[PDB]
Amino acid sequence: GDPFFVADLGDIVRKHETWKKCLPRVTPFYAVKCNDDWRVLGTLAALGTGFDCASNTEIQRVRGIGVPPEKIIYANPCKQISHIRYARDSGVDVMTFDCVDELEKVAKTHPKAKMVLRISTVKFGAKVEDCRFILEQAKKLNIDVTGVSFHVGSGSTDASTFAQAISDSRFVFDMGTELGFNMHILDIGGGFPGTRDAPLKFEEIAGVINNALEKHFPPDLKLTIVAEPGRYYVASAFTLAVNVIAKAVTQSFMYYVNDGVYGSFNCILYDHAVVRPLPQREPIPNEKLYPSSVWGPTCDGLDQIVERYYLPEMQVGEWLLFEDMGAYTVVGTSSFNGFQSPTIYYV
Amino acid sequence: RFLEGFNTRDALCKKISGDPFFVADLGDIVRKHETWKKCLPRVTPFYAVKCNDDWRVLGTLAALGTGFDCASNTEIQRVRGIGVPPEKIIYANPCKQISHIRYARDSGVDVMTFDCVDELEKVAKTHPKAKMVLRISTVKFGAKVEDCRFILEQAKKLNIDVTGVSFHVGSGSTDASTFAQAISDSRFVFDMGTELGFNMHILDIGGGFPGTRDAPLKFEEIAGVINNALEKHFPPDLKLTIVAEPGRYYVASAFTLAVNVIAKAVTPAQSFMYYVNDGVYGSFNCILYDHAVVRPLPQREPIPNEKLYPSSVWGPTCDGLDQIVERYYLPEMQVGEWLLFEDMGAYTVVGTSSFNGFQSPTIYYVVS
Ligand code: PXP
Ligand code: PXP
Repeated sequence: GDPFFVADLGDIVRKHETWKKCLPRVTPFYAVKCNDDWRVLGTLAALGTGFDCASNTEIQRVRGIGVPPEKIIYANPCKQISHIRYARDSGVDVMTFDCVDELEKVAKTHPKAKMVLRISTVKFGAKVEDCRFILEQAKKLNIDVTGVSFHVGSGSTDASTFAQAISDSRFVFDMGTELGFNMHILDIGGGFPGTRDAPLKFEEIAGVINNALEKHFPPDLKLTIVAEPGRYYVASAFTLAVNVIAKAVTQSFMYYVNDGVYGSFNCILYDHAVVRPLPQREPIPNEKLYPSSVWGPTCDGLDQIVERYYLPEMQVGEWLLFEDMGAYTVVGTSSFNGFQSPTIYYV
Repeated sequence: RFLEGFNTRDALCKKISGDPFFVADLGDIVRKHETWKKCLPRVTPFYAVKCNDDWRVLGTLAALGTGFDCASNTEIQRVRGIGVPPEKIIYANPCKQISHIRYARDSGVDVMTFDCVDELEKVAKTHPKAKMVLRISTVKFGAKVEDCRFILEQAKKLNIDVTGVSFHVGSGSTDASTFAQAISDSRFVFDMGTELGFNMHILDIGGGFPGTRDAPLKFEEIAGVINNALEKHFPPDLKLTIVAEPGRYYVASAFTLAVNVIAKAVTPAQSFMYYVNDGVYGSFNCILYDHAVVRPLPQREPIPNEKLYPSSVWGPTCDGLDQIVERYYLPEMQVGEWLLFEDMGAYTVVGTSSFNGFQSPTIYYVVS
């Protein structure tokens, strides 16, 4: 009675149809770090997306499935020197950076790279006020700076963050052109919601992006607008089924399932994730709900998935389901306590 | 995969000539065991493999004569695979998947733990001749002492062979008095078992013993309080065996992580940001899961009167949460140089993922 994922790949197809409708000017480069499953990456490749890779291993994974290097962006601003050499031999030329020290590595290791200055919206992002000096030094290093990127992140309450980021990008775009650079790529990053229970919808985020785009980056055959969505594509696609392996009573209950914070639910710690346990059995009308906690299978007392969510009395052998579990779930798991990661089945 | 050199800090400098790597002083583990036999001579250590399940670590411990606390089928197969008999294994997971109990049974492992009646209903159907150890509370695990009578009554009805009591204080103890109260409580439950007809002969005092120098509550003080409590409540007797489940005690100071500075960024107050090729998705997952605080230490020789700047250390990953140190005073470093993190053997190599396609570091071994 092991745990398992059900990934509906048709959900990915619908997400992309909605992307083309809402953001027709923006070519999506899927952030593979989000979910690097083969059937996910094949479905996206077939739908025609690019791919945002952050390491030599992710480049190897997408190149292995026949994706050409021009559909890959190496969007890690701080790259190990060996990793840059590897990308250069795979034909991947587009890479990000956010400081001059990164350009010193690139001038030694991959001088013909098309470099995209990532700006801040504190780990990553060159402050706008440092950007002039960065680009001046790039000219001294003979770097082909070809664009600007930013990343708003998933924690956007107000869509106005996208608008200001795009306005700031235009200011850096114009600086680049003033210094003789071939500025032709805007990369608007990720952070787009992938779930139906999101407060800031995708549809209004897109409206704010498109109005800012028409203002600051009016249509032009020279300009290519690009993005780096991760969770948007895969979040609602995966559903996790977990077996209740133990039970305890105190009214309240305590359920232990065979997957937790070391496995698929590492999203709780690493990705600010909140989840909702759903009984897989048909709900009987008017059955009472008690306040209940759910726990992973490890020793650790930190291995808790839910604190007090109102569930009906369950039994050992029954299953709980977690919807919206495809983003940053099958990628951050470990083999702690010796427990195995759930097998993925596809619809 | 072994390495030249007297001590740990010598062996690091030899190999450097740029993936991250561990250097594991297996002789540190030997000195931890010697200290254990001296400070807790009545207590047989069953090492908690979940802490560091490395092959060489397990083999070193088995040869020193320790048992092994296993929490799953995978960990049991791993210790049985290196020539450890089923008697030297305790299956100290109180909430076990039915299929995992079935696996322990067929492997010879009979001692398991439990903290409630539902767990016994499982054991009756699947492993009815298991020697069961009632884990008591010191909110995740542990039967409250007030529930223990009712639990052992139900255990009589299920014909369970209850043979002992266990507890777990945990590493977050500022006062050794938790151990003395747990041992008294353990005696109370021990007497209830004997009263109800059970053959109570095992006391299991859990883990939580410090494995580092910079721990405030010292090992020697903890062991002192435990032995006073044991002499009081569990006086020496040939039928009684006392057992513990140390994890971090044995391996915490045995591992040293060597990481490479793969990037830098300056801010002219003058601060530096270092990016290294290991982070919170790899070896420093201990920061999120284990409340770990780490000190970065340049491997290069410290030149006299050299300037120190406030510095952050970040992982290689592509997440704003992947930060190893927020603010620590280090000399100006350069891309290509190395940073060392001592005391990195406990809950590091076991909680790792390959997020962003970054590989976990290789382990190399020094044998003092
Ligand atoms: C990760 O934060 C990340 C992404 C993907 O973010 P979403 O999964 O919220 O869409 C995209 N680009 C960069 C640079 C990231 O770090
Ligand atoms: C894990 O917390 C655990 C141990 C090992 O603890 P230490 O590494 O702090 O010594 C021992 N017993 C149990 C039941 C644990 O859950």
